[PDB]
Amino acid sequence: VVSFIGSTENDVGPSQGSYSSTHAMDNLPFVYNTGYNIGYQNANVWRIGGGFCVGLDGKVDLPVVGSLDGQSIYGLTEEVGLLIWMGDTNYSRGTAMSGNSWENVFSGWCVGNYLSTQGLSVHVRPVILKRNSSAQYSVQKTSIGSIRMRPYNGSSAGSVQTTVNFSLNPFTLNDT
Ligand SMILES: CC(=O)N[C@H]1[C@H](O[C@H]2[C@@H](O)[C@H](O)[C@@H](CO)O[C@H]2O)O[C@H](CO)[C@@H](O)[C@@H]1O
Ligand code: NI
Repeated sequence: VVSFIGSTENDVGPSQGSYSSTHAMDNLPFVYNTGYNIGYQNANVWRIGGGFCVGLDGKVDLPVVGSLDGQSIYGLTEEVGLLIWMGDTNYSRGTAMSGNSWENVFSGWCVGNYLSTQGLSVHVRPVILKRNSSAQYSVQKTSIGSIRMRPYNGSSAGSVQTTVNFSLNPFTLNDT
């Protein structure tokens, strides 16, 4: 079966992270490719065992202000939005998020007759929407959304906690 073993509120990105870019923000919107640097990752959010089957759904609560290659650009301020990925523990397995409804972000797996864990990951990349004369862009603490576990194939959470939340740590972007 399954148990919750992670934290309910989770911060994405390092407190007061500084993200600079040498590319020219020539055409907007401009994506800051900060890789997986602005993220949260935890291999052990639920413990599971004995044929248990679980995937992950994700939801972004930020307003959609556009899209980039079919993925929603979620707005933070008039100047800065975000591309968002949520999914299984590995950052590389992140699912690009669109819209504001619950979306399947990890197809899932079944644990055999052993005990193991289900984890998750969230990462984002800043997007320059509107220019700033200072060439510096600031964002304060902000709620992003949530991820929940999805028991399937008979399995069920029961009264176990299903959902965790994510907050963006404030950061500053330097247009270098
Ligand atoms: C890696 C970890 O600590 N937990 C993973 C989990 O991994 C399992 C199993 O799937 C994997 O085959 C073996 C290594 O060969 O390790 C076990 O512990 O896999 C799930 C789904 O990918 C992750 O959510 C979890 O973080
Ligand atoms: Ni380039």
